Amino acid sequence: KTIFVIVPTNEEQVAFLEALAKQDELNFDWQNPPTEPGQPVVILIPSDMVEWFLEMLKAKGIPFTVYVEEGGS
Amino acid sequence: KTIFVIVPTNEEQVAFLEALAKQDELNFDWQNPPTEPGQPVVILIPSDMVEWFLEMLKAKGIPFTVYVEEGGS
Repeated sequence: KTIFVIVPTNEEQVAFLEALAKQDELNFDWQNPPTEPGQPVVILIPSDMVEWFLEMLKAKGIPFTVYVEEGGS
Repeated sequence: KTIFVIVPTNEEQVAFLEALAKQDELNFDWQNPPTEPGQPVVILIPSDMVEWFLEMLKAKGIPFTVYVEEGGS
């Protein structure tokens, strides 16, 4: 599992993330919900979805930072 | 700067983490509150406070894992 810390810059991106969090089939683990622009959103992402999510965030212009376990897989 | 995914295993450890989260300390950034045993609690802290923060959790026998920045947008 990789951690993404997302910080949406506007309401469109907050809305995209709320919609996305409705999709249980992605198997994403949302640690807190999106709220407002500039409020960080923490998600634990299965390894096999990180590339999909990178490109998705990249395509939507959504700022983020990725975190991995210290000395892990 | 650095993330801890902390998982309290009894109500005593949940209560301990609730007491910390109650202190509004700058840059100790709790992303979700403690709830119940077995539920992850995620915090973002300055990386220069990792060494003492993990020793404390260890001293207390509270399971955790550390996640470090790997990159971003």
